[PDB]
Amino acid sequence: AESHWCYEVQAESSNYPCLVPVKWGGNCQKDRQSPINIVTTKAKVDKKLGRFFFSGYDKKQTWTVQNNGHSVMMLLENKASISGGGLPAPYQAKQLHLHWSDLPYKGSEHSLDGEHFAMEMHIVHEKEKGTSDPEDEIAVLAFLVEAGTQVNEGFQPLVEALSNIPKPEMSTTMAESSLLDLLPKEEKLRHYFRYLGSLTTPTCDEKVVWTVFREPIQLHREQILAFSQKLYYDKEQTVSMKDNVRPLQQLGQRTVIKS
Ligand SMILES: CC1(C)O[C@@H]2[C@@H](CO[C@@]3(COS(N)(=O)=O)OC(C)(C)O[C@@H]23)O1
Ligand SMILES: [Zn+2]
Repeated sequence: AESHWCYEVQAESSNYPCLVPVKWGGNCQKDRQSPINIVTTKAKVDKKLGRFFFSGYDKKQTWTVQNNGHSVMMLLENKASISGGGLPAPYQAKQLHLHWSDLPYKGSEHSLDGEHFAMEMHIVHEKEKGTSDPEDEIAVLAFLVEAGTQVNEGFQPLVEALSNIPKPEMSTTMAESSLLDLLPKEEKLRHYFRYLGSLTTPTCDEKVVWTVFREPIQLHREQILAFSQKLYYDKEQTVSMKDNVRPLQQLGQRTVIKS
């Protein structure tokens, strides 16, 4: 590759050359990529997709959050884990990060019936393997964020932290908060979509079991705008961080299922 990967917005907003998504190397040009559009009525119900069990999601922690130049990322350090959800094993939580724009009708990586949401939050987990790498080594939990006028109090520790990490490779410590503070009510997480795909940044490894929850997180417009207002892609602060979103990939021969 002849330069570092970037999102489209970065190449459009700066004169410094970088590799846009359609030009990404690694496995990014293979045929089981993510994100995708999900046609909700065409996803077949699979009875074996039961409720998720969250561990360590309720416990208050002071999380480390950092700007890695592509997004903001909470380091979960195996301090939380998941099971159920039609998953073959329990999975350990590694990180939480987001993708967003500054318009209410875009910012999500996945789309539901052709609608993008204002943001998409990803909680990345790793498989507890046995003896006997796989297509489902990583489980990413995806939550869509809808913009409105409801102040989401649970997001406030994260939103306030953002001022402190404007430039890449900066780290800060969030005020006391839980993962559940960031999510819809647990009982509303029974309905989700499931498919097999890839990581959405290079090298786009095809090792992800995806879950996209039907229920949106409600965040105030100004809490969403805090992300593009407070963060930058570069140490020079010439390009505000937003549209950190990979364009949609074809489902191809794959199947999307739902609980
Ligand atoms: C903050 C951001 C965007 O997310 C981090 C890191 C590199 O890319 C990721 C993307 O994970 S994803 N979007 O497929 O859930 O892939 C890994 C390596 C799992 O870490 C993710 O930058
Ligand atoms: Zn992501």
